[PDB]
Amino acid sequence: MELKLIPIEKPENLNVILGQAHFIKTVEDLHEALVTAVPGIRFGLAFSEASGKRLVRRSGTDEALVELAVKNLLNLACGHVFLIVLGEGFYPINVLHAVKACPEVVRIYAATANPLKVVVAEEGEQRAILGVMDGFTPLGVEDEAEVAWRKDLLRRLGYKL
Amino acid sequence: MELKLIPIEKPENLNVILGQAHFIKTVEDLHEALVTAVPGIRFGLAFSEASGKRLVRRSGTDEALVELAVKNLLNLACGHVFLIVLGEGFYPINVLHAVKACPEVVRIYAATANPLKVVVAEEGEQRAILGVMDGFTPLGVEDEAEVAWRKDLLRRLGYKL
Amino acid sequence: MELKLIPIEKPENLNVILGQAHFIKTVEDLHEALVTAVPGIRFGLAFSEASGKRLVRRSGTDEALVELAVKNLLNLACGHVFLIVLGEGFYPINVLHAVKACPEVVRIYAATANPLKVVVAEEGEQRAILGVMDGFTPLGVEDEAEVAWRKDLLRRLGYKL
Amino acid sequence: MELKLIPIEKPENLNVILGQAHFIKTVEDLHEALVTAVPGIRFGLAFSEASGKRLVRRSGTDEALVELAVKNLLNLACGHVFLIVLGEGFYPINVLHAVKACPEVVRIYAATANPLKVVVAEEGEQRAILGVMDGFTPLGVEDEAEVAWRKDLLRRLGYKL
Amino acid sequence: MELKLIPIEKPENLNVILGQAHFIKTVEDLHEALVTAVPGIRFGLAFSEASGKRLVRRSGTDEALVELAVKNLLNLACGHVFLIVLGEGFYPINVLHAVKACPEVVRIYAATANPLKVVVAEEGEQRAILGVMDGFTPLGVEDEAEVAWRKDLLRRLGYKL
Amino acid sequence: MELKLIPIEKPENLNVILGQAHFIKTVEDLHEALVTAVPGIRFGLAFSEASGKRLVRRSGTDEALVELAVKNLLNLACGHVFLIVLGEGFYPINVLHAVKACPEVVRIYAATANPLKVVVAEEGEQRAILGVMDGFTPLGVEDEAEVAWRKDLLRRLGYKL
Repeated sequence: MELKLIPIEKPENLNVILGQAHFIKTVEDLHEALVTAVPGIRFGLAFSEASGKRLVRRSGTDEALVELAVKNLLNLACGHVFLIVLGEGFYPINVLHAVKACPEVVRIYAATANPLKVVVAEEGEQRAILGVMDGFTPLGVEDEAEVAWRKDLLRRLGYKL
Repeated sequence: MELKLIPIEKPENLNVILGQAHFIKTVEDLHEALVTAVPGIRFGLAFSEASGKRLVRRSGTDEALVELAVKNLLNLACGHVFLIVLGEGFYPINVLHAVKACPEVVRIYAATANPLKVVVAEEGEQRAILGVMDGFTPLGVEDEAEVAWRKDLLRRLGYKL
Repeated sequence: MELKLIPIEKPENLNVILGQAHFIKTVEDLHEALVTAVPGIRFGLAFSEASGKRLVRRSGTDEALVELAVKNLLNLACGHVFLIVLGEGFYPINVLHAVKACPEVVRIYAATANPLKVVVAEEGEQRAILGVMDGFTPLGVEDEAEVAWRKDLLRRLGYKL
Repeated sequence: MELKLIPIEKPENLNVILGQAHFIKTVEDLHEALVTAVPGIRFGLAFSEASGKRLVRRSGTDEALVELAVKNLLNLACGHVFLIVLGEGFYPINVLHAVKACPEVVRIYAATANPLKVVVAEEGEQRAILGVMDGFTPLGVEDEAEVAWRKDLLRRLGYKL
Repeated sequence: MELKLIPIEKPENLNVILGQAHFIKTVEDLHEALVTAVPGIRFGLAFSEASGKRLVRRSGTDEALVELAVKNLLNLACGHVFLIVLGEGFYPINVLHAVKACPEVVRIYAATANPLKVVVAEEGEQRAILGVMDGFTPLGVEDEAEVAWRKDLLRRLGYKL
Repeated sequence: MELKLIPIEKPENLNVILGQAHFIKTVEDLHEALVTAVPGIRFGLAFSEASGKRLVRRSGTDEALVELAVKNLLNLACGHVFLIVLGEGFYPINVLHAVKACPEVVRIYAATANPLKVVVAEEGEQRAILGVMDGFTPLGVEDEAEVAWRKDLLRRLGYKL
């Protein structure tokens, strides 16, 4: 067995959702969950079939995003992993409810717009995702000014009243 | 600390759901969640108590399946992990909702019928599940003909109209 | 890349919930989810901002609980990880529903009162949580007397009728 | 405006789920939710399109059940109401989660195997479901022997341990 | 058929949750859901069995509250209705998630601390809950000072930051 | 007591969600749930406070939509009812998950883009919503050609593959 670190290649600030699913119906169900959750949502979805034909499956509403999802899943090469790439202006908070609720979804490793690397283990014709390096290590702790800043930020973004 | 690879023993046609929980009530709650979700469901369930007597706990509607869940948990030897072995014809899409919603369940590592191996870390009398190798690596990417084939499959199975 | 084992410090009787989220709104949303779930709940919450100023963000009801959450999270030093430390008498089964449903929450690594150690991977200015050592390995399998004990236990605690 | 009482007819041992939804996608979504929840489930589903051509829509896995669902819905004649008739051995507790979570479902009026009558208000070419007469009025309050009886029943059925 | 207006008897300091369920397991499941949601919760639960012996079923952690729940159900006399009376300091927001998710629960008519009256329709030995008069009619529309106050109130109570 | 029929004012290109909630936190919680669910969502929200100041509370991202929601609630005058008016292009299927999950939300009466009327009961200074006339009665049942039509429609719309 060997460990590897695989960076996810994507434009800066682009949001992705990396998870684990099962059953071929994962593709149609997640595509449907996403378009039902947000009108006009632009995304790309890829799912790594882990048996039978063992083909990476894809679906989406934006070819640029579908390409990113597929190419990255080919690099990861992990059975049953899925990757959703969201277009600009679309966020994981808008759709995580639908991903979590999908009957084929088992778990979600990460949802983020930060640079990310995936820790994987490999043995024979199998690979496992061990974790995700999401963004960077902390540089300190917020002071009163920073506490006021994040509270105020959410109000200006329209997320808090 | 040492890293180990533990294969999960199970008949190829059976599905297993491996996860993390806490509190002894995990056993009765999951058993109840399963029988409430699917009528006549056959399964075996085991939970690894991580303190006190530190005993593997089990419950089920099929003795052979219960034994299989317990045997695998003894090999995994990870505190607070649980394993459900579903009988033939019962699938994770039928019950993941109930497992996800169980108050004691923290997360699910895998739900699958594919060959499964678990990466674990060990230190002293403690073990951690780091990830799972679920099925195999991708052999390629589907083309439109294959997309048509998987759509056809779901309609023939009655999952899509 | 290097693997490390990080122990969690806290009184024996306190429960902690360790997970992965994203977006700064994680703090207010989780704080609100907790106080909405249980009246008079006491806790400390910390979230590791993984971009920008990269500051650990915190919120809570008692200074001692907040210190525990922040102190441990700083030791873990993993982007987008969050840690909730529950005060005496408040349990994960009481609030996991609200944590799982939080739109910023991606997954939960562990919920426990047992001694806990976290397996992490580090590369440059990034770290990833690979897994958790929750409590200890199993010493055996429950027999009939122990099955009876755990069933009776739940009735005496008032969790089962 | 006038009030009417509409009986819902079905085989004594079968369960019906009567609710309110919207959007034509209600039919395929509920059919899929049902077959995904329970393997081999037999049911009949009907939905009353409230605008456009105003046609009762239907789908299912059993002709007799689909016919029953449509006939009952035609008698109800209420825009956006849906009715599911479950085959023998399939219960609302097995599928309510999926009906509740369906994006088109607004609410559920009843889920029962009891004699059922629906109170409706009518005005012009519009009708509203005001409530349901589900079974009969109480004849008294259980004493402890009856408590013991209902507890024993659930243990005999395998719903409680 | 006749319409009746039935006032709910409840101390001004208590909250109630009135809903519709089915199957005898409603009693143990809802009691379990409440005690799992909030530690030390005080409540009374009653459920109107609508077939068989047709007995009001009861369970709870406070005898006075259980009796009040039963008294109200005897007055309402509606098949399959359930009533939870919450003790002082325990609120519906703390437990509605568990009530909504209970597999036997079909819907919830009301959750409130306000004076409540139930509109019912009666025909033979059957009754239907048509709606609830929850509190009083509006006296106007909030101005900016009132918006500011309702926001400040939630911050002083600790529900918002 | 008297029954009344109250029409809901709603331009044809808009959708509404009418429901029942409780507690003043309903306003901020629902507004937050909506903006977290869909980016840039345009809506108006009104809530009929049924205690204390008894004011129709208002919040939203579009002044005209907010005013429409408020106007309708002044006409309905039912304690604890809430109304969300969605701007053109935003649909109930996009947000019902968030409304259902809101801790203050008890139930949803209707979600629709069709003409709506509300049946209400009035006694003293209280009113109860008894039901909703959502759209119209059925004109018939779909035949095979119409089934084919509704299936085709969803594929053209991109909701089904």
